[PDB]
Amino acid sequence: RSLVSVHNEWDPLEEVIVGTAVGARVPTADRSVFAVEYAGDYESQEQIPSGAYPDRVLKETEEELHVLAAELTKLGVTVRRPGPRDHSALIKTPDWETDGFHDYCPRDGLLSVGQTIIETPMALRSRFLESLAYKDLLLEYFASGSRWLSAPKPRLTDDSYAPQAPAGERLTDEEPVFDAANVLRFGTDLLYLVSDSGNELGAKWLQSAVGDTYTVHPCRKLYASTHVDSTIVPLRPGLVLTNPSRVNDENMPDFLRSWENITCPELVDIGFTGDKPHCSVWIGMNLLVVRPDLAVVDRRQTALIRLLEKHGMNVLPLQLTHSRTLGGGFHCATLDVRRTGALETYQF
Amino acid sequence: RSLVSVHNEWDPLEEVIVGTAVGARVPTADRSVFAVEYAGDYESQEQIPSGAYPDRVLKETEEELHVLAAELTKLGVTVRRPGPRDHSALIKTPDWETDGFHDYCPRDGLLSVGQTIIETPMALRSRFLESLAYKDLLLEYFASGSRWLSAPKPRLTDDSYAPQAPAGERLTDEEPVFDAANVLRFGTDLLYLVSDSGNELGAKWLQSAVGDTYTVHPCRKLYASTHVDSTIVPLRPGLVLTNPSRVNDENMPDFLRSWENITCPELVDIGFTGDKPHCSVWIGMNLLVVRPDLAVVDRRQTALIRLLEKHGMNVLPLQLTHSRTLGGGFHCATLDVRRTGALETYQF
Repeated sequence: RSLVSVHNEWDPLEEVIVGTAVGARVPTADRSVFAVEYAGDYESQEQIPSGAYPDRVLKETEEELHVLAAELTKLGVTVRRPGPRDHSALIKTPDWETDGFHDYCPRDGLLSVGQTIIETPMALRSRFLESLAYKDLLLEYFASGSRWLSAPKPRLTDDSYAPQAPAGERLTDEEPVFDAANVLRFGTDLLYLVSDSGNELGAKWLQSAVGDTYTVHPCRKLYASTHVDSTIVPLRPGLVLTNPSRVNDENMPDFLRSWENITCPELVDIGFTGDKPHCSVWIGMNLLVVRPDLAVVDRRQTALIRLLEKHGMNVLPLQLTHSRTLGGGFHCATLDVRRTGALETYQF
Repeated sequence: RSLVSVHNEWDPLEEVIVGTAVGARVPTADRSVFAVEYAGDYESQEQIPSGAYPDRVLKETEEELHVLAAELTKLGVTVRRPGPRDHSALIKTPDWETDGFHDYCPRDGLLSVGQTIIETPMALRSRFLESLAYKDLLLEYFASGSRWLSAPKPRLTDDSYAPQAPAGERLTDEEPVFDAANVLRFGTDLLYLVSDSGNELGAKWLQSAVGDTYTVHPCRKLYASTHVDSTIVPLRPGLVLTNPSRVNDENMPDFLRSWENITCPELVDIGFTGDKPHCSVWIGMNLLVVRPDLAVVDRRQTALIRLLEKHGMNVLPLQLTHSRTLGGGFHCATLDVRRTGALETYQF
């Protein structure tokens, strides 16, 4: 009886992983971090604000983070947190050198598709050994019958990046690279956004690793530059929330065309602490569905909670203050390893 | 029509990978290299002879290596060679730091079980990014329909090693670790030698990655301390060559008990250049079967060539002079990516 059993984004959550803010940082300046994350706000990679986030943001989001875990426990969910890791410790391969990121977004490079966990081949050199903080959880999952796979570790030479190109095109297609957060899971159907943090070869590879049961749907016309997370948010079978500045009627994936679609209201601008914000105001949409009638939304998105309730979706409004600074909402900041339920196909 | 299709050790070779001696070195002294390779000849890891092998050995084996590629080409096999890589370039993770090994033994950390290639989780930190020299080949294989997987990259902390234990017990069982060269492939049945370069969890993991079709047979009573390569040598279905100092009648794996077994004659001691030899005289047995009736054997093993011919096995005797120095025979120094044939079960 594997501990990892999960087929979609909305069934009744049994066990999740939450994630800390403890040594969060901005890696050293570098082609890849520049090309995938900051080459739209800064003139050159040497202007990226490398360094550790201010203590105030890590303190405050760590207590917010404690509340999330607390309430999910109250709801009956089993909460697991990351192991300790130094993010300033250097990582160095024959081709390049860097420091680490943070362990605030477990969603990003760990993908759970059934009884299997896949360590994806992340676009950023700093996240080269992303799963190191989770070795003990994984090991336990493994010893319980969960299948545990990894994608080949990428070369990630200068040629895989294209700072100067237009957005959603600065990640070349030389090898399978993709963050897990570029994939969304609707049972058999797997949606894969091809953008600045995941190429075509990555979805080529994603398909072979999960096999014929599932069908990977790569998308290159949505305007997400990086993760699908705050662009398409499924809520229960047959109802999906979309980002109106990005997805439209000529956009929408084909297997989702039958689901009823509710357009997100324009969000409140929670602030940002910095020079330039790290995330678009659309992390307001980064919600986490607990069961088909329960979802966690930031309590300042009163337009958004209203709407969700109008469609018979009860909310539990918690708050993540530094979301635009660290770039992570409830979904980015969690990883669901088991939801009660079975494997099905939602095309109506 | 994937370029990677191979079910066993002896069917008719179509495409192989050969491998250079170009920048071969002995890594910097370190717990893992000491525990898995030198802790039976040296008093402590600080005595290991780190450094680049003498030019004479690399020059001479590289021309010998040119002849091997030349003759297999003559036989109609497609020969591919590794890419260029600096082995002195440092590799550094949060836990440790090192320089690389060599790209002379493609067999060791790349496993081809059907249409799939598995980058195994190598026991030595210097071989942490073993597959980097092969990125372009694998990329091509990948783009051709071959399934391309990797085992989770190991933490490989001080806890996974046990210098002071008896041989075949200095690699603890904390996480799936195992070199591909610890596995031997007889179609459905996969023999996995559990020893100093591969644990029980590695075979636990190996089973999950390949699935129910195959059955992994872990072995802890053969006396190989590292690789199964020069201990059990299948030659054609129903005939296996065994190492008499290691395997016997109370040893032999159960699915092999029906195959007829021929005992290896005592070999010629080709020399070693160094202080202490790097491989046992039994690399004389590291032969490479090209087809069921053709095998490549070092031409100084005249007892062995005779015997093989006695059992209707034709040999093509080439020579690898520095085999006890670099530790690689014809099998260690090659990687077969495709043999003409199909998937079967040889239990008679």
